[PDB]
Amino acid sequence: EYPTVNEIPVGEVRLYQIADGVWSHIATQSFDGAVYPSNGLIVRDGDELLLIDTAWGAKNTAALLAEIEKQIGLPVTRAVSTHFHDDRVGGVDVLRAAGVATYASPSTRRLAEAEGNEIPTHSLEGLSSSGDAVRFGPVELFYPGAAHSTDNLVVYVPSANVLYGGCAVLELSSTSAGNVADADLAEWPTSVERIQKHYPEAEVVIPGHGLPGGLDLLQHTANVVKAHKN
Ligand code: NA
Ligand code: NA
Ligand SMILES: [Zn+2]
Repeated sequence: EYPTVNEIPVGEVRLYQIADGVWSHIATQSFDGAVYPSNGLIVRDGDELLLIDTAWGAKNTAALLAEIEKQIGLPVTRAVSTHFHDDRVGGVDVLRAAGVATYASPSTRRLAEAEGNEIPTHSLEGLSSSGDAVRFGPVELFYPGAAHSTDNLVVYVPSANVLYGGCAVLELSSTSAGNVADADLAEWPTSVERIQKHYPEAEVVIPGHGLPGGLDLLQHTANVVKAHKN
């Protein structure tokens, strides 16, 4: 019953409970004439919530906050963007205006600025080298190395064994790595291997787009990217 574009009209947001205090948020995007669902994460921390990634753009992200208040009824106090592309930082201004403290690595913030995208307010230090990990409220942030982008982060929820990969992880039904304009195809399989090695106890893996599954999404991702590199 994980929602797809056939269940979410363009511009709508849904939540899906993955585990106690862990949800994905799913929003249908329209981009370059294609329509597709994008995932992010919500994690409970006491009586507050941590948000991972926006819903792409001001209107979608406002709709996300509305859906969270309806379904969960706890305030979002902090948000993290997993890389600099407009789909993951677009909407940060809505978050910030709503009182959410927004975060990203310094690399993500620089790249977003240089692109003319919205820029998270706060820097996350300690994530500049492959294998680097930092605790942030109820999650661990991990920099696996360059993959979909050079700055991409993944997020682990230790209490629930849930890994959110952002666009560095592909769904099982995927046959291509998607937009690779800012990707490092040579490094990406190695970066996935770091994730595999560091989180061998992950039970649920959530890709940037599409259906969650188990740890096999990681090996599948490496395989697709390697086959792409042809
Ligand atoms: Na969109
Ligand atoms: Na962008
Ligand atoms: Zn991207």
